[PDB]
Amino acid sequence: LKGERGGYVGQFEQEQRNLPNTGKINSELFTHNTIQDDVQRPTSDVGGVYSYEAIIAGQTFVAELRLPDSLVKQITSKNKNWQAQLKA
RNA sequence: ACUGAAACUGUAGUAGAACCAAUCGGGGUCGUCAAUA
Repeated sequence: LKGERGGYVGQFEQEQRNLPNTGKINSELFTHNTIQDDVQRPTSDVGGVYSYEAIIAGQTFVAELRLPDSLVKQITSKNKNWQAQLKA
């Protein structure tokens, strides 16, 4: 055998009878340059080219904000529709 | 127990060189056609 080393597994109940669904995150490499302004082309003095891997568009992620009841009281006493402010 | 910032995938480079839209041809000239009685 070899160990599993990454990716994300979905939900799994004590009698799932199936392997859990596996989510994969699509990522792409983007490549950029810096232009040395007097020669108007990349040069070693400006570092030339650099790359970023990025999580591409269209991916959907779930976070959770956890708050104690005392803060949720505090918020709700000031805005009853406060979870609507979390749309951004 | 707190998102790094900032950075043009740009710079130089003639889709071009060679290649016949061409070769041959008198604006010419004679007997055919029909089948019977």
